[PDB]
Amino acid sequence: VVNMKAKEIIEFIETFAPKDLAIEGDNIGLQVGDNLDKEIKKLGIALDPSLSVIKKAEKEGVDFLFTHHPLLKDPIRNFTGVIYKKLKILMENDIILYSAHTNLDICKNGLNDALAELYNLENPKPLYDNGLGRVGIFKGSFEEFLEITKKYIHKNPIVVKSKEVDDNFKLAVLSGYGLSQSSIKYVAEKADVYLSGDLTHHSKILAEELGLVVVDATHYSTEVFGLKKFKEFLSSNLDLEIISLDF
Amino acid sequence: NMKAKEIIEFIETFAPKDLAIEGDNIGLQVGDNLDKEIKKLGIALDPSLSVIKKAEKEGVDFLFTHHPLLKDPIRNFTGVIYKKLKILMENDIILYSAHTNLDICKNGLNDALAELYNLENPKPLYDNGLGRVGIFKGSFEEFLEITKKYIHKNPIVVKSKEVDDNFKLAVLSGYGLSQSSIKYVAEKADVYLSGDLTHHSKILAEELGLVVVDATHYSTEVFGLKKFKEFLSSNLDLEIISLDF
Amino acid sequence: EVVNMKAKEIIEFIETFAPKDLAIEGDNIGLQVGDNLDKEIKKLGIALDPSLSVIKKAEKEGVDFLFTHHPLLKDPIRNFTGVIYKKLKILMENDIILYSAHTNLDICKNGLNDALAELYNLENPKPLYDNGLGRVGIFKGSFEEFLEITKKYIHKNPIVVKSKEVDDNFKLAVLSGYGLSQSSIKYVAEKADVYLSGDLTHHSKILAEELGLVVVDATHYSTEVFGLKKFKEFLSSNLDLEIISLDF
Amino acid sequence: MKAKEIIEFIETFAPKDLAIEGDNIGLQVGDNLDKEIKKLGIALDPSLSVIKKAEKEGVDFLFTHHPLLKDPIRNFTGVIYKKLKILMENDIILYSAHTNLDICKNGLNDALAELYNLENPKPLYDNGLGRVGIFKGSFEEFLEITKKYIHKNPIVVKSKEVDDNFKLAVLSGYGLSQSSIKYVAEKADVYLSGDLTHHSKILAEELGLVVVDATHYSTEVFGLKKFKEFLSSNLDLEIISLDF
Amino acid sequence: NMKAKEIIEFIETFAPKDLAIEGDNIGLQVGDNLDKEIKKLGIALDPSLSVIKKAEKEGVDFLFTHHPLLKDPIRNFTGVIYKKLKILMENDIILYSAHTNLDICKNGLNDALAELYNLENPKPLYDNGLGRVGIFKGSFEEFLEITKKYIHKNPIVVKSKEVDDNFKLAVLSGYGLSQSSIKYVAEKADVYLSGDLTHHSKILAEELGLVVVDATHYSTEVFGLKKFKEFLSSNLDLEIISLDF
Amino acid sequence: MKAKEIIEFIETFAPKDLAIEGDNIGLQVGDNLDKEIKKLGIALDPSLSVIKKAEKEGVDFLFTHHPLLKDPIRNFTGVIYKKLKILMENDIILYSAHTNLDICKNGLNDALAELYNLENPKPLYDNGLGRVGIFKGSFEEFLEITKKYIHKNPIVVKSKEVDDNFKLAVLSGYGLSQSSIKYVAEKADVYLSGDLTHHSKILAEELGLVVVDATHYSTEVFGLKKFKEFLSSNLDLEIISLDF
Ligand SMILES: [Fe+2]
Ligand SMILES: [Fe+2]
Ligand SMILES: [Fe+2]
Ligand SMILES: [Fe+2]
Ligand SMILES: [Fe+2]
Ligand SMILES: [Fe+2]
Ligand SMILES: [Fe+2]
Ligand SMILES: [Fe+2]
Ligand SMILES: [Fe+2]
Ligand SMILES: [Fe+2]
Ligand SMILES: [Fe+2]
Ligand SMILES: [Fe+2]
Repeated sequence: VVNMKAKEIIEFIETFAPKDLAIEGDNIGLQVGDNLDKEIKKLGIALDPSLSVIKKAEKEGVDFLFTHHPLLKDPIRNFTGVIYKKLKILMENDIILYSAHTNLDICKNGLNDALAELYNLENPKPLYDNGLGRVGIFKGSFEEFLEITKKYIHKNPIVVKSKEVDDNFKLAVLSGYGLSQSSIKYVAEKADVYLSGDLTHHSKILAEELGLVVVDATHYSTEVFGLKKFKEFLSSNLDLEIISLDF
Repeated sequence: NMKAKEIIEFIETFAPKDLAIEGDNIGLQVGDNLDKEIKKLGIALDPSLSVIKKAEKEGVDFLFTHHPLLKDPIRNFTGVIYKKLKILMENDIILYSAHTNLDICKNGLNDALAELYNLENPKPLYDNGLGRVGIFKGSFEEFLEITKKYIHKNPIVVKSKEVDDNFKLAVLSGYGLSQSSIKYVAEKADVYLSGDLTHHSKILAEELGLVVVDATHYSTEVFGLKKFKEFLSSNLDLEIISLDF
Repeated sequence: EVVNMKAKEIIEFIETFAPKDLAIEGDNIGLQVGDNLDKEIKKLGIALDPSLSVIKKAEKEGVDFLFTHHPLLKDPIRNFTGVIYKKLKILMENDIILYSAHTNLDICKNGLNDALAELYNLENPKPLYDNGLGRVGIFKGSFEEFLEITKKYIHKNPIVVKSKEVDDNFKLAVLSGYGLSQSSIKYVAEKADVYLSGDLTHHSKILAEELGLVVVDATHYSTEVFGLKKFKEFLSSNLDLEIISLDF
Repeated sequence: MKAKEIIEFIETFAPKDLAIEGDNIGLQVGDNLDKEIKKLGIALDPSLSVIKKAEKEGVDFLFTHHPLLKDPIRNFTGVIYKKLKILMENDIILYSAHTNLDICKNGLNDALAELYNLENPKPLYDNGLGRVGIFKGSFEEFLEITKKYIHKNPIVVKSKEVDDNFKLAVLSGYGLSQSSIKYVAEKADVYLSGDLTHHSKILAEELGLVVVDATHYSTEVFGLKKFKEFLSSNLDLEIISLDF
Repeated sequence: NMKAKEIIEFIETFAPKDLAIEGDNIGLQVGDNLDKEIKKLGIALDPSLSVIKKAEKEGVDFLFTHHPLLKDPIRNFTGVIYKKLKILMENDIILYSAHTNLDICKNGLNDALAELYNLENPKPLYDNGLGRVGIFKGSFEEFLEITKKYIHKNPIVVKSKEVDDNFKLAVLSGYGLSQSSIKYVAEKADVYLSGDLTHHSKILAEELGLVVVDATHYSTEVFGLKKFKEFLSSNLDLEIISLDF
Repeated sequence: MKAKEIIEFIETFAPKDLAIEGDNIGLQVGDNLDKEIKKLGIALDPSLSVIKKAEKEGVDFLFTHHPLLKDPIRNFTGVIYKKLKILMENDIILYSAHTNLDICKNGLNDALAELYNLENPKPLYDNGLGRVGIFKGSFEEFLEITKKYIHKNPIVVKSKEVDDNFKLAVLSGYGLSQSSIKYVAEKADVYLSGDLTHHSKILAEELGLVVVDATHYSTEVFGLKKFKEFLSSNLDLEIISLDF
């Protein structure tokens, strides 16, 4: 166990998930920070750079805060309320905030590959062109798929049973939010079952009409699974204390 | 009997089309002759394929839905939209929608929720006219039981903070739980009741200390829709059924 | 010798002649109205326009596959009333498939523009635009031998904007349908002496006069129907299938 | 009289605020508006031949209905070079009243409305274009008036039979776009305008709207002649027409 | 013994935020609690790094700047903006801005210039209400003498034409010498007083025969800012200093 | 020589494809390019007085660095009227090589780079504007070269102390925008350009970038004079300068 500098953590992460992989206009990289020669005693991993995560980072003496989601998607020019409180804590404690978003989704053994491997997808391919998600054939019954889901991801997934599903069906997976109306239409042409998160009403109705079976294992869980794999990957390779904050 | 235009004038008297949010696809969805004579009106939340199939089966002549058939325009007619239009057209079933104009109007879907909780001194939540906000004269757990009894028995409760009696309560029928809505409503109420909660919105409400209650998109509208159906039945000499509720 | 075909077989044959990739950007080609393409087809109807009367005539003649050059809609819609209601009703209750080959039929080999280029026997023909619309080449003859061919085979009374005297062996551009927009006039003025197309309007006439471009309006309809008949003769020769024309 | 005084007279008759948004009305080409004007020319189009003819007739003030340019430019070659050259070396002022002349009272559309003696006339569009009203007569008395005063051989799209005392809409110039056909079909039995094209013809047939194309040129020149005679009556000034 | 609400309310009384040009980033720039108690107010033209550093050294808790901290929004916090927010946040210094609303308001930055030259019948130069234009009751050389004495000792003068006495003078505090501004003002005045002249604007002014006087962006605003500072000091029981002037 | 031959020579030296964006380069005003040329005039700006001077000196081919118009127009009044009238009545060709003259080799930026003899010079931006390199010397010999050859009273924003053998970036014309300051601050210690404004000054101070404003005019005229000497050396043609 040893102290690392900020650059060295960043180059290691960017080796695993190159910034080249992020879809256009994704706010990846350094979120908050100035000096990358800052010395790091404690790396914190989180899904969200939420207020309570940042408070907890300060309480636990985190020096480098890694989050999957960027601090801001839409840019701002006034600093009040919640964003004031978050930046104040990060700045007063001089805590570095860094994010790997879609580049962590897409890269090999990333969040989507983690799901694809979990379901042991036969000859998996990118679901989208950019290329988010994985699609392939699940060599098993629908109910062995659900049991794997319940065991490793979320024990109470929402199932939109739009049609009967035969063994050896085509399965698409997308970590996080993949259940938009436009996504449903697209995936309906490519798979029998769609595993993702953040189901809403209109998407549910749409999936039923198209006969696409949708499984909502929550936005949180479908990502945290991969994040745990990512956290174990860092711990094995870096001589550095690493904790998780919101999982 | 009664003609289709006569059904439309009644609805548009209650919920004028001008009340609708800009570019909301309200009004006649599918139909040609409005002097068509109507013996059986059907009410639905969604103009879904199964709703439309069920309408044909039940001999519905006028299909009223809260949601429009299409939000985004199209120029090809294949797959699901082909089947839906084929059924409606071959049977000459009129499809008509009152969307946000039904949300906003007096005694509409939001007012229905506002009355249920008996909100003291109610006001529109947004300026365009969506949602209601007011004081709930009671404890948080009397609010929750009313929710469980009349709306949805298993609402997701994001308990961002302790809630004292006589708190500010905002209600929005349908989809009111976007990130933009959370930020806006956090400044106007202590508790926000709506539908279609997603992760980022949940996190955001927690940061802002807004208590959010997701009683589902479906249920928070169907409540008002049932009231609307009873209103139509009281005033129109016409067989009226509900299709997806 | 006369036989029923499935819709997909007809579509694949047409797309062999006029591949869908040949169509210019955002052109609404392909399946307009229909669902099941294993539908069996006894009667193919060809039309220029998917007009209300064309569709009525298709239903009256028991057409099962309706091919039109123009798409049903250029601009998308989200309400279905009036005329579009009547057209979709007829097509759907009768399960008539509506399918379109638009600019891909204009551009392809032996397509609508090639038909014109071939008619006028254009020496060393080239595409008029880069996307692939129109043909331009040398007309090996006088201007009035050009006019007589036009009057005999395309339209008996074409509008001629005589912007200048035209010498023999002139450059002739052809564009089936609507090629007489102001931007088109300016562009073609740099590439040809005479421009044969359809749908002339006032400002375009004035503009052609200023540039000295001779414009011949043989109508939108006729400059396309000529090629469409060739296309219909092509289908009739290759498919054992009853094929009629509806608006020509 | 000076150019500004002529301009002020025209803008009294057709105020510039009446023009639909982004219509390129007003001074097209010119510098000194205190210049004194000895010969005014009226034209439909500021075409090359119109401008050449203006210089030949010694016109110093050229009024056109259509603006010189709709689309702005930043290079000066070819035809636009020649037109600006002729106007500038001879100090000929080019001025346009476009849709404001269409919309204004006794303007181009009103001229048509008065010609057909439309009973209880109203503007066809909300912005101010076109007139619609009832024609107190048969369809063929409408045609006879058209053939006598506007165009001897108008294209008639007879989409349906027309009863006496029908609703007649008029729009001088180009009113036969697809969007216009759809809109006017809800307001009239017969539509008189110009510049018919194929798809618009088909659309009118489907909707049962009877369309009469008396050409873009003729439906405007009629009003322009009225406008020219109006100027001649009020201004002590030599006034000629150039393309009509 | 004054809190932030009261200072902000006072400023917005003088220069209402509604007077600001559309999408002008006025108001609270950096801050959270406005019940914070304020004993030392700092006034600055620019919220620059050195201004903010100087604010910390002088123990300023409320920092007022004419220019907003950011015009273009950002979503990353590194480099210079990191340093600035860090200083403001750990010291809990409130940053608040009155920009174009201070330019336009009565007795604001533009009116300050108009009074200085004693413009007869002054009127707003633009429709949004930036700048003042009126007649200068004097010669051009009395105008320059007032300029050199009170604004800037050596202003750039683009003498595009001779200027007669009792000429029309337009003034705009800050940056008013854009090419479009030159075209517009050329039609309304003989002489244009502003700041931040660039080449193309100089050339354009010469062609149009508009005499332009560049008394710098800095000086034409600081003049009004000094009036504003003295106004605050007269009305507020509070230590008030200037930072970059 | 014919006009096309001159254009062809210039475009050999500064190819039009080198220009950034839809930069309004090339033929500004003119029609016949088989015109034979009696006097070529070179100017920085196609200003009214430059054009007046061109007509006075009997220039028939007017070359300017800046285009006549950046934004397109559809009305021809006031100043643009006066400029076009003079050019058209005298049949004077107006032609511009703008950013293609900035970017090309031995162009305006290379001229500055050579003046300061930048060791190992490179393009400042990716499109190819400006040059950056090492100035083998102290800051005050950089200033002494600036005051003697470019402008006697340059504005110096001394954001920090400058060591010998520092990185110097040059951009002829307007390179002192806020976005440019931010970009260059990461690539150089000293930035030599023109058209400094307040916000850019403040920004340079925060970033520690030393900015030297030797005016928009002078930083380009330096290169333009070299370009004029090049044309004079290669073309048998009377060549004068108009605004420098
Ligand atoms: Fe996510
Ligand atoms: Fe993700
Ligand atoms: Fe809804
Ligand atoms: Fe709703
Ligand atoms: Fe066509
Ligand atoms: Fe075509
Ligand atoms: Fe017209
Ligand atoms: Fe007109
Ligand atoms: Fe300013
Ligand atoms: Fe200002
Ligand atoms: Fe330059
Ligand atoms: Fe320049």
